[PDB]
Amino acid sequence: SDHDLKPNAATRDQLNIIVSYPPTKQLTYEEQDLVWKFRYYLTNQEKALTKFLKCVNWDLPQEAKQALELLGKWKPMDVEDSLELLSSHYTNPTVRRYAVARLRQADDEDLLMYLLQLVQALKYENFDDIKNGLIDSSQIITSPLPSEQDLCTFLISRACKNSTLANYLYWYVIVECEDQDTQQRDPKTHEMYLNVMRRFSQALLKGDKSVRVMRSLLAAQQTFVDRLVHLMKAVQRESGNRKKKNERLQALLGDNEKMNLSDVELIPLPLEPQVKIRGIIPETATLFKSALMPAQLFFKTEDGGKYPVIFKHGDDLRQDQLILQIISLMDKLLRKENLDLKLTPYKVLATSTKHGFMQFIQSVPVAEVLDTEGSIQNFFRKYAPSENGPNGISAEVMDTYVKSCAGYCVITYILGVGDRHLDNLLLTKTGKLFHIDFGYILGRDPKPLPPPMKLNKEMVEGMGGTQSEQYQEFRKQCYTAFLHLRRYSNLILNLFSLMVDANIPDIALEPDKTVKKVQDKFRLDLSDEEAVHYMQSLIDESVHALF
Ligand SMILES: Oc1cccc(-c2nc(N3CCOCC3)c3sccc3n2)c1
Ligand SMILES: [Cl-]
Ligand SMILES: [Cl-]
Repeated sequence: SDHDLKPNAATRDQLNIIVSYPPTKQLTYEEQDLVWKFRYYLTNQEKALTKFLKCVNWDLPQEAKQALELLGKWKPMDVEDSLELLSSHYTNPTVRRYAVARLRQADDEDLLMYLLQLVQALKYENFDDIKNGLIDSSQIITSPLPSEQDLCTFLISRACKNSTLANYLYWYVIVECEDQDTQQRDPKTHEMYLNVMRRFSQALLKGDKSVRVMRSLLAAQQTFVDRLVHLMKAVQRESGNRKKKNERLQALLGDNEKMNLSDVELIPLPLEPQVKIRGIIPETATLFKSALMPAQLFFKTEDGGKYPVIFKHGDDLRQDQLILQIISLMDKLLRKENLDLKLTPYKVLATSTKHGFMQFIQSVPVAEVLDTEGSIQNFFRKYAPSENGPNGISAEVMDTYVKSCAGYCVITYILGVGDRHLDNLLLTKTGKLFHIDFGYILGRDPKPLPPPMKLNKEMVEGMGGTQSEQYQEFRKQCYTAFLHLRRYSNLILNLFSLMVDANIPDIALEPDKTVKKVQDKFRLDLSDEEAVHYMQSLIDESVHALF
């Protein structure tokens, strides 16, 4: 009978094909029947488990009960794979608790790489269960009352043992609580996120000194942000020119008795909680010349250093927050494969749907380089000369430039980043090239029929042109980066599957086609050799057009 079945050669080949499918591939009924039929054989293969859970007819109490028996005996699946089980497709509680049990084995560092997506996955959990575990959401943490695991319980549990996790959990959830589209369209989901914040507060107050200190520092952050938002509103309300608005900004910031933003108790920076701040430096704060006049603010740190940020008001940072979170992931995966491409995954954090922070990286827009110095090479010559270096430039700086160009050319191609011009391409004096301002992703562009590979002429000239050694190395780094990221297609696709219901504009336009737009870029229909030539074709087609 079914438990004694062992598959012949032909059937093994078919099973390996099914098991190798991406996580998004809908299995046909024939595939489902075959995986069910050889379920006891497949218990030995951790990778077959997600396929098995998609072949069960859960409506039949017979199979359901047997499937859970097999789930418990199955060779434990990898952390990366468990993320599939938290998507909207799975409602069975025992399956969803299994996924969490797998996440429990992850280190905190990996857990932090996936956290933004895990907070979105709370939408697919049981709302009643979250509520039964127990209102202006921003006042929960600031209004303490005196004196197996589901996903909510897990994340709160890990947040209590890790202040960096706690910080991102707090701010990610507060933005979901504050989201007015969710309030207006999905009231239940809004309620659930309130209840999560109430559970989180509750657990923090139940805990030992360690945890209760954490809670009072989140409150200190929340009220600091509230006070800074109040100050930005005051600055904009006041008509008058940019010089006048700067003067008002610096005066309000210099009045600590009123606004209390220039001397605080070494609280964690929400943008980067590892940086502890004394306050904002009044006399150096100024507004950018742009429609929404965000501010550049220098925070004084515990060691007496300065950490510059951009604070934006009246703008939704969540699409940019998602892209920089994924770039950060992609950079970590490449580094784990011993490939450091000198990328610049600057921090972005939404403190609401209407405001947030970004890390200010010292750099010059390529347009300004062209305007002041004429070319990327002249810029490197001026600020990093070297008599015997390539084209009179320091070898380290050129090495960094070639790698960062390649890294970004492959990453912006995978993420489908549009609206690329010389004011959103930035450069440092150490040779790092990077992208900012991701308001167009996943194939969207303000123009029609945009080129798939976003490489321009001044980038190529920076490498010394198409006949240089630098250009040959650029190509190699591009195709090598592409093959590496393809090996992590499952993780990356699984994470995007958890974003399909987020209110991110370029996802919300076509939620159901979102994952495929990423998946197509990997060209998983091609072998590694073929994918290398496809990438070379992408570079050749772009460079030919440019000249
Ligand atoms: O991800 C977005 C979305 C919208 C705007 C911006 C952004 N970032 C900047 N950065 C951030 C990195 O440090 C270097 C300067 C700068 S500078 C002058 C404008 C500007 N704009 C980034
Ligand atoms: Cl299910
Ligand atoms: Cl400025």
